[PDB]
Amino acid sequence: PQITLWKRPLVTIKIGGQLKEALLDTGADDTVLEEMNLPGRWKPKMIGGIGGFIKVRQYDQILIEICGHKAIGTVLVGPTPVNVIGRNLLTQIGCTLNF
Amino acid sequence: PQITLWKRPLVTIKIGGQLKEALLDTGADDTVLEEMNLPGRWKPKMIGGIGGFIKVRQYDQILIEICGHKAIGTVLVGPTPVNVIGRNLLTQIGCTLNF
Ligand SMILES: CC(C)CN(C[C@@H](O)[C@H](Cc1ccccc1)NC(=O)O[C@H]1CO[C@H]2OCC[C@H]21)S(=O)(=O)c1ccc2ncsc2c1
Repeated sequence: PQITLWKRPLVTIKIGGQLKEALLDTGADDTVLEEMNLPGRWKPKMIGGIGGFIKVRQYDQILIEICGHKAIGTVLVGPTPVNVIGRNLLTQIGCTLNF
Repeated sequence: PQITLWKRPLVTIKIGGQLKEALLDTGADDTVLEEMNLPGRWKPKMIGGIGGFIKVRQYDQILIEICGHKAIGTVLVGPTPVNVIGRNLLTQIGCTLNF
């Protein structure tokens, strides 16, 4: 689809078999989701945003469907203010900016 | 133009007589620019993201040219690590997400 930006670009995602809402975020290198339970192993990591750094659990090679498009990649889980879909998965679903 | 997301979507902007690099950021409600000494009145604001909040100065009706496309709107100035072009201006240059 073509998504205009007068509203937040929020979409439904499926991860771990659960549905969630997430923000298509071209300013995010990585995908960061709010606290949740995810199966499989993970490694602790740090990520920095506009306000500083937070601790996150890094899950590798996670299946995640974004607005009907499938991706498999790294997902960070931690105290983010909003579920954000970052460029590591936006590229997988073929997302571009156009003007 | 069409901008793929393999790398950060950095573009050249012109604001306050200065050229700068900034992110086309669909995850940003507002536009947030690195510290710069703009003239005119402003009002304080707090914006939150990953890591917490930062204090910024809100300037209204600021002229900003984004990759050759003129716009005018609210610009927030503060200790952000990156120049961020938010949705308030992306809509003005006709920017969409497409996949
Ligand atoms: C978190 C989202 C919802 C909101 N942000 C926008 C998002 O694109 C930020 C932009 C950014 C900030 C600092 C350095 C690089 C890029 N990216 C981000 O945090 O990415 C994380 C995850 O991947 C990593 O790569 C990049 C950094 C890591 S924001 O900056 O906090 C914001 C902007 C306007 C605004 N107006 C009212 S609130 C408000 C809040």
